Amino acid sequence: SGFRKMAFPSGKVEGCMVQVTCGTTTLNGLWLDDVVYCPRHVICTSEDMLNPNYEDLLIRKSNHNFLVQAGNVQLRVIGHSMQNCVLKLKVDTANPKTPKYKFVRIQPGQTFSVLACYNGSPSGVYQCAMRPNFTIKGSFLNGSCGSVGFNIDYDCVSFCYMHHMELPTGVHAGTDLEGNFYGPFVDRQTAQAAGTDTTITVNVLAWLYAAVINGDRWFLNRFTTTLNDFNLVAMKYNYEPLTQDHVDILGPLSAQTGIAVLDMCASLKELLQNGMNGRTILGSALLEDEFTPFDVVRQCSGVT
Amino acid sequence: SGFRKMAFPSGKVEGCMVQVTCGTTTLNGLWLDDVVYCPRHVICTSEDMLNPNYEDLLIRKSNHNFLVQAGNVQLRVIGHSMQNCVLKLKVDTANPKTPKYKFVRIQPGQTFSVLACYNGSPSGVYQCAMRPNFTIKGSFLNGSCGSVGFNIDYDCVSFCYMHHMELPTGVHAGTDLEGNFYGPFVDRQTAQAAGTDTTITVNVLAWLYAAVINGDRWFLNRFTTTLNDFNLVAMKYNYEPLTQDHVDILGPLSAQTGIAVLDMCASLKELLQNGMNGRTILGSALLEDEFTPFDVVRQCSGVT
Ligand SMILES: CC(C)N(C)c1ncnc2c1cnn2C
Ligand SMILES: CC(C)N(C)c1ncnc2c1cnn2C
Ligand SMILES: CC(C)N(C)c1ncnc2c1cnn2C
Ligand SMILES: CC(C)N(C)c1ncnc2c1cnn2C
Repeated sequence: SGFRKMAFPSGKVEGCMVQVTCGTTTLNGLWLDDVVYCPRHVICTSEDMLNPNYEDLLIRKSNHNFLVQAGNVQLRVIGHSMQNCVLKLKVDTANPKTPKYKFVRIQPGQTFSVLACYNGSPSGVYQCAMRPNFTIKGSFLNGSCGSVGFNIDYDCVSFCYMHHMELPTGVHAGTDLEGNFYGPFVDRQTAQAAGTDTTITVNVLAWLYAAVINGDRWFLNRFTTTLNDFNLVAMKYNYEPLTQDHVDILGPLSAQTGIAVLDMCASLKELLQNGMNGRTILGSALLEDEFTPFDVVRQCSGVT
Repeated sequence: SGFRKMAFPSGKVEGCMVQVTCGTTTLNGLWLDDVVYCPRHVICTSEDMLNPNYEDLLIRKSNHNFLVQAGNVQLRVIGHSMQNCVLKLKVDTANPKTPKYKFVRIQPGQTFSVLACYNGSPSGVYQCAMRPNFTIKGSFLNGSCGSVGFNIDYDCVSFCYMHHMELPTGVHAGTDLEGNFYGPFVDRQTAQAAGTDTTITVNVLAWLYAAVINGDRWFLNRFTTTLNDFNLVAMKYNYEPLTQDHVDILGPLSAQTGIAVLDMCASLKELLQNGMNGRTILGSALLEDEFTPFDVVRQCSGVT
């Protein structure tokens, strides 16, 4: 029993983190096989970031200008290329700790673990969600760029995020491992404002199922609702619309608990309308939306 | 910017987890040098746990009855002994991945990372605090016993917790790595109820400093207080008394922010008396107490 915001064990990813330095800029790279992946803004000064021409800046860079260090050992860079907003530095040594891996582009509402790193060295691990406005709410200081987000399926690491940018409102933007930003963000120090940070309704419902499984039940009520009625209330509270696809995904939790998805939606509707009245659910005073239904099943079943 | 509930990177600990089986009971062990540490209740049936005589039960166990598996490889048990509530299984192979390590007994209010494991295999990592009633609020299913809690100082792992027990109220009890329970708990399936789960005041204050550093400032007010006045209010709200030692520990955060510790205590006093009025601090609707002052400085400074 108990339900915690849980990250994947980080060891497989710790074995991939390296330091990348270009001139005066140091950040993190991801070493998989004989390629190191890092934000292309490693080539920029803070001055450059106001209006960078990355193709032009990259002409002035040679393989020997990219200093790649794996622990206290230097890697030899034998090639470099820009793909979207990442650089791929080809090194002469395959990472001997390369796990089975995939690159995946996740959807808003999907969760992942972040291994926050500085100078190629892991500092901490935490659990994030891709927000509906394609920001993440991370913990990233100067030097954390190139830190990655991932999921693990048994022994395969699915890398889904690389950290690039903090917006002026202190939320974070980054790319998949093909270098494509999530959402509309760019690697330039400019006016970029995030849209509405809506609540991931299907994840809240999953977490309410987790609450019932773990004995927090006070919010269960005598009501039901319909998707259309629920969505009228969701929309008023800046919740994502619930779809039949979401209902289908919640089916296993519904089955485990015997609480129909639409009955849980009616519980959630009352919590939105009435608030918590000073009560807590799984140690939270707000409705938690960074657990997916898969997360809840995984954690409630003890998957390794 | 941003402030997250962050665990230590788990890799050094992942390299120490093994499976221990005795008869029909499987749980986790910690393999350091040529010793595997596990809960002594591995030797119990669920029936045994009602009123176990561990010395008597252990007489019926030989080295060959303890099955220790490290990944898919069996370890040879060449000795076993009981120390308090843990078994030490001596194996014929030193763990080649043994990190620098220490065993430490932590104080209530100290935080640590837990690597939740099943069948010797890591499932997730999360951040815990030793509660003032010497329980922890973890996420532990059947099979998670022997999962460990730790801190890391650069390259040295300080192991502070091993999971033994869930109480009927769904909170958790365990031991240090010398096998001594935190608090009054015992490894028997009996009436054990936790005392008051008071709030760790010094940690709340640290987190309010983290909030100011990260731009959440709405709760700062025009007031100050004294330790004695603050403590009259703390006591009413089941907060731990704040001591001058706590004030001294908060000095670096006070210096960084320019907010006197007693001024932050007056902010906290108003939050206790007035509530959050539907507002949030660092994405929380309650006052978070599982960050120590050291945690806040570490995360705000990017220590690896
Ligand atoms: C970085 C993105 C484009 N990649 C490759 C992917 N994104 C989403 N689903 C995927 C892949 C690859 N396979 N599958 C099933
Ligand atoms: C209650 C019905 C009529 N409403 C408005 C909606 N229901 C489901 N998905 C929706 C909406 C609006 N946008 N999207 C994507
Ligand atoms: C398991 C407990 C008794 N151990 C050994 C410790 N507990 C607290 N502080 C400690 C140690 C060892 N050194 N230091 C400074
Ligand atoms: C305001 C004063 C008189 N009170 C009661 C206290 N102040 C500091 N530490 C305390 C207490 C009570 N217990 N403990 C450990």
